[PDB]
Amino acid sequence: MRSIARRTAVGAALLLVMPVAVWISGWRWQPGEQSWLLKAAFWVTETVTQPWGVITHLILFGWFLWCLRFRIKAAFVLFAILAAAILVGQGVKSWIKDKVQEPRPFVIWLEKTHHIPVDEFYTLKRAERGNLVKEQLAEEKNIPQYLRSHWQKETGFAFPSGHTMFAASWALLAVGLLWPRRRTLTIAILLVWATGVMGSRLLLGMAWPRDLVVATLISWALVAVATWLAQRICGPLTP
Ligand SMILES: CC(C)=CCC/C(C)=C/CC/C(C)=C/COP(=O)(O)OP(=O)(O)O
Repeated sequence: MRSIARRTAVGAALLLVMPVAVWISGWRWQPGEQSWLLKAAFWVTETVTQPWGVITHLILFGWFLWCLRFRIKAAFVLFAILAAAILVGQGVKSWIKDKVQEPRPFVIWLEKTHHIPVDEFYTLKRAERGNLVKEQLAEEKNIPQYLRSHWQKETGFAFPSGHTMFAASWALLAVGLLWPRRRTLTIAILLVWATGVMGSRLLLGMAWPRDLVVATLISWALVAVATWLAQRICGPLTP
């Protein structure tokens, strides 16, 4: 267990760099940003937002099980563990957002520009908030249609970062399960991919580094258990 906590903590440290840096800078999101960088950021984000959220979890689990090389009986358990891992992560994210009631960077701008209180905006039904955001943004035209539609779709609170929990958890599961087999390429790729998603969430005016630094911390604490259980129940990572 001691190892799982250190291993994943090293990977957590590497992901934490990006939001800690974006935090210290005191960077504040602005609209109609670098068009080429926003399309690139959004597509990175598209690897994690549903339905592609399930596809990625599956593709990743498929590659994970393939590396770990478990039996049919163990494979089943490895899926149940990882599925639970990513599902507890998103379940934590919700029973926090609703309690902290933090607004999103696009919402603060959209409601400040339409001189509508952000607190009264969040008083509304998530359905009618999406109805409002579709109608208010249609007046902007400066914002691209891919992002404009993604905004209506999302709405809701910002603290902590859901995408950066899915993505951070998978890069952390890579250090927690594929580092004893020493599969560096996967660990490195998944770290960069998760970091890009964390980057993408700031770039599209959706989250604060506060959400990312806390979301990485939760993903770590959850993965450090999930990978421990996976070792005890499924079997050793190493033969
Ligand atoms: C197979 C399996 C169990 C898959 C799990 C996939 C899953 C539940 C993905 C979450 C995708 C999503 C729509 C998040 C919203 O995050 P957010 O807007 O609340 O957070 P953020 O924008 O601040 O990052």
